[PDB]
Parts: sequence; structure tokens; C-alpha cells
Amino acid sequence: GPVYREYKGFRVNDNIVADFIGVPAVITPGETIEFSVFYTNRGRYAYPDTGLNLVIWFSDRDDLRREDFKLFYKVSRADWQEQDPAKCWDPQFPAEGGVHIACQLSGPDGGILSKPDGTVPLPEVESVTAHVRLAFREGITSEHAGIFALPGMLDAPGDKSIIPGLFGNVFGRLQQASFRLGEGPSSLY
Amino acid sequence: GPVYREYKGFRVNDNIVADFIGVPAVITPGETIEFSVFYTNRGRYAYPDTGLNLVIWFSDRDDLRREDFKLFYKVSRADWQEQDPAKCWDPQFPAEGGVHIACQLSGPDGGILSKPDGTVPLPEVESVTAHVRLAFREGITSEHAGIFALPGMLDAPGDKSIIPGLFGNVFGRLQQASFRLGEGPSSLY
Amino acid sequence: GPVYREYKGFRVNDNIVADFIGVPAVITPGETIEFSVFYTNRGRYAYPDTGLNLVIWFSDRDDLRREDFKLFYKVSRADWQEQDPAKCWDPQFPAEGGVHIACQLSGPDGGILSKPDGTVPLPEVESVTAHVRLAFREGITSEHAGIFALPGMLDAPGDKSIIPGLFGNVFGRLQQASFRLGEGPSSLY
Ligand SMILES: C/C=C(\C)C(=O)C[C@H]1C[C@H](O)[C@@H](C)CCCC/C=C(\C)[C@H]2C=C[C@H]3C[C@@H](C)C[C@@H](C)[C@H]3[C@@H]2C(=O)C2=C(O)CN1C2=O
Ligand SMILES: [Cl-]
Ligand SMILES: [Cl-]
Ligand SMILES: [Cl-]
Ligand SMILES: [Cl-]
Ligand SMILES: [Cl-]
Ligand SMILES: [Cl-]
Ligand SMILES: [Cl-]
Repeated sequence: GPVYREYKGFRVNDNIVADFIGVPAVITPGETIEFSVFYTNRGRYAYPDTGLNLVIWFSDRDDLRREDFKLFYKVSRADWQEQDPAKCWDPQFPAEGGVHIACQLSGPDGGILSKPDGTVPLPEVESVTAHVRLAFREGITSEHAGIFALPGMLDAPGDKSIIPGLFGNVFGRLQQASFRLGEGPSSLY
Repeated sequence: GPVYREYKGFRVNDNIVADFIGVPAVITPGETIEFSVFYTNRGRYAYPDTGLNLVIWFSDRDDLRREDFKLFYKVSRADWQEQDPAKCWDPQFPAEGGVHIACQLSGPDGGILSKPDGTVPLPEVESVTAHVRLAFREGITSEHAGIFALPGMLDAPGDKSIIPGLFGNVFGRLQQASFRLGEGPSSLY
Repeated sequence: GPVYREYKGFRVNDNIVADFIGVPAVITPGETIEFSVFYTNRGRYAYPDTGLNLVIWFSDRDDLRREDFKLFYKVSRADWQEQDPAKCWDPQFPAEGGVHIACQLSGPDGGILSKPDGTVPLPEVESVTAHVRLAFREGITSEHAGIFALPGMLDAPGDKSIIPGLFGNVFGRLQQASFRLGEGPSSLY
């Protein structure tokens, strides 16, 4: 099996990366956007079970909670579902301010990689995609915010997830999308 | 020489990577989008000739053919051209479902890296871009699809392409862009 | 210290990478766009001072100057500012043709990573983002162009930037976004 690196108290395999497609740099409050995000096994070790976690982060206010946004997703060709508030970590508060809400977006991928027992194994070069629909409620803004993709994997089958609400005991390479929640640019000319 | 990995029977140099810009996460049937894709030599071995391949994949149906979409491209500062249906691979039907249509988008880049003999050598840190205009015919949809970038290179000068229709005898790191072909998100609010 | 590669006479740590979000593949002359770009320490060596450099490149004309566009940005949670032309490199003219304008987008990041003395250290896994507003004046176009992200860092505390107008004495991994400046695609159908 692969060897992990230490970030905080967690193990991280950089061979499991993630990519965003279609995240806008400015999101209008109240408006619904759809984007896709996918994690890909760039290593050679096939993980027996995998799922995506998504973290919503505002750097310049700490009142954001899970309830302030709507979140739906679909794992590859499986059906759409509403992201489960109980499958989230509790709000986390960096010492410099802000807040982030970690949301689990795991599940079978429609029988592409997923297996009849419910596991989503990740062989080399393979990938799992989440199509995501996201909307923040009106009246909430942020001037420096991000979505973060955090691949969760189970090192070995019988291992169990380490953070309550999120999938996995080891994690992949964090990928970022920075955005603003508010109004788009005035014309510079 | 450079190091290859064996996937299927093919040699793959991961140092030749690809990036997408401007791929939407939802594509409207009948509508034309333009995006860009470029492959970059992140390694140190200079390849004597290179060209881009693009793969369109539907995970949830196997009736897609080259004819069901229109595809134009332009290599860096060269002129626009229509992609050649004869420079495509035949339909492929993965066991994990669907069909994919592999398309060659090769050619001189307008004299940036390209040479008078038509070759596009790829030195370290250098990159080649295809600007791509894509439209699917009205009336065809997909709920989980991808565009894939597959950089093709000729290991040795005068080597011959190994997959009929596609450029290259060895290949780079596959890059994915997941999307849906259909209607956009309804308002969550 | 970390390990560098030599590109021209400059030292490059490929471990400091950059990502774009929201760069359109086609930019309309005169119009203002907002995108975000961020650089991340994918290595283990914490850099004592870092700042983003942004290169605007036209491959097919050499008359582009800094005066031909308007450029505003904000480092993470800090406020917007107009990019300083005196904090740009002189126009550079590749031997194959074209021109590129290297612009410094440095500054405190709003107290996230930045320190009271003004430096923006970059620990492992941490990141700095620029939100960018860009507009080209009407009447200049380009059919093959790019934005390039070049993380600039200070190897040792108190080091001096090496290229005039740009931040850093060593640099990170160049990241590209290819686009056209002109009219969007006509309908292919
Ligand atoms: C991911 C895309 C990649 C990896 C590239 O493709 C970059 C390559 C090729 C470019 O596309 C240029 C045709 C066009 C140049 C595009 C970007 C140009 C620079 C960032 C330019 C300014 C800052 C300096 C960075 C240090 C580290 C090297 C020096 C010389 C200089 C650099 C430059 O002068 C470049 C070059 O002379 C050639 N180069 C440069 O970055
Ligand atoms: Cl990643
Ligand atoms: Cl790649
Ligand atoms: Cl690339
Ligand atoms: Cl990737
Ligand atoms: Cl990079
Ligand atoms: Cl010139
Ligand atoms: Cl054009």
C-alpha cells in the first residue's frame, strides 16, 4: 500500500487528486449554479472504498451555517440527491476568523466503479464525479470564499471513517476553488 | 530517456499533462461552446512530435457517434479547421457502460514550437493549445459525460502513430472534464 | 532548503503550483471579467515571503502594452487595489513573435497567512489567492493568448526580488490559461 503524509492529525495521499469544472469566480446570492468535481487515482494503489467531501468556507464572516445554503449532488451517472445535513461536520472556526462547513457527498456512482456491496473502489487512473448544484440564500455575501474538494478513502476495507459526518480515514490532495459571493464587477472602462 | 507506465498495452508519460479552460459543467443541446485545452511538458525529455487527442464519452448511452456533434479546433496561432472524422478512433464501448469517440486535434501551432516540416516538438516547460468549438446536435442528452484530453507523442523521430485515427505512439496524462448535456439547474430557492 | 530547477537563469520550485478559476475561453474587448487564481505550497518547505505574478501574453501581435488593459485585484481577504504599472516588467518579446506583460499582484492577504511585518509566508498546504478584475480596451484583439500564473517567492528572509517589477528571487510552477480576445463562436448549426 501507499505511504501517507501528515497534515494536522490526518493522513493524506497526494496521489488521489480532485478537479473542478465550471465553478464561477463570482456567485450571485440567491442564484443556483451547477458545477462538477471529480477525484482521480493518480497513484497505483487501488483504494477499496472512496467518497468525496466538500468544504464551504467564508474567510470574512463566521455566521455561515449549513442551513444558509442549498446543496444537491449526483455521483457520476447515479441519480440526484439532496446533500444530507447530518452528513456534515460541525462548523469549524479558524483562529484568524471565518467559518467552514464540511459536507459529505459520497455514494455509489451508478455501477461504473461502484460495486454491488455499495463500495466505490478507485483503481489506478479511474475517477468518480460529483455533479453539484449549489445556492446560497439571499442576503449572505463574502469577499473571499472557497469550495474545497477533499477526497476521502478507506485505507483497507474494514477501516472506518475518522471525522464524524465525512467519509474516510485517510484523505486525498485538497483542491481549491476561490470565489466571491456577491455582485459581479462594475465595468472598468 | 523518459519513463513510461504501462496501462492496457500503452506507454504513458505522466510528465505530459493537459489542462482545460472554460468547459461548462452543463452544455445545452444544439448550442455551440468554445473552450481551450493545452498540453504542457512538465518533464525534461523533449518530444520530437506531439499532437492532442480529445475523447467524448457518454456513460449512460452507447448510441453517440462522431456525426452527432460538430467539432472545430485551432492549434495555438494557426487557423481554425474542422476536425476530420477520418482522424477519429472508432466508437469504443467500455465495460463500465457507454460509448466514447476519440478525436485527433493535431497539427502545426503557427510556428511557435512547430517546424517547417510540420512537426510540433515539445520542449520542457513548453505547451501547445487547441482552441475548441463544440456543439452537440439538438435532441441528444446525457446525464454523466466527459471530455478527456489525451496528449499524444512520438517517442522517437519518425515513429508512427499506434492507434488508428489518433496521434502518437506513447501518451500523456489523461485529463477529465465532467459535464451534463441537457438542461441547467432549476432554482433551488 | 528546497530543490530547484534552472529555467533560463532562474530558479523554479515546481512544488509551488497555481490554479485558475473562472477564466473564460473568450474575452470580449472592452468588457470586464472577474476570475480568481491562487498559488499553493504543495511542498514541505515553508516560504518566508511570497507573492503572485501574472503574465498576459499575445502570441500573434507585439503591440500590447500595460496601458491596453485595466487590472484590479485583491489578495485573499484584503481589499481591492489597482495593479501598479510600476510593479510590472518591461514588455518581453519572444523570438517566435508576440509580447508578454508580466504584472505583480503581491500584498498582504487580510491577516490569514500574512504577518504584521508585511511578509506573506506560505506553509505547506497553505494558499494565497488573487481575485482579479481584467478588461482589455476596445479595438485590440488576439486569436491566441494566455494568462500565466507565476508564483514568486523569497528563498531566504530579507532576499531581494530578482526581476524588476515582479515579486520574488525564485519562482513557482507556471500555470496557463489560454483564451481568445475577440468575438465568441458563431453557432455551428
Ligand atoms: C505553464 C506554461 C509554461 C510552463 C510555458 O509555456 C512557459 C515558457 C513558454 C511560454 O509559453 C512563452 C512562449 C510565453 C511566456 C508565458 C509566461 C512568461 C513568463 C512567466 C516570463 C516572465 C517571468 C519569468 C519567469 C521565470 C521563471 C522565467 C523567465 C524567463 C520569465 C518568463 C519567460 O520569459 C518564459 C519563456 O521565455 C518561455 N516560458 C516562459 O514562462
Ligand atoms: Cl487535488
Ligand atoms: Cl493531465
Ligand atoms: Cl497543460
Ligand atoms: Cl488531475
Ligand atoms: Cl502551476
Ligand atoms: Cl516581434
Ligand atoms: Cl479565431
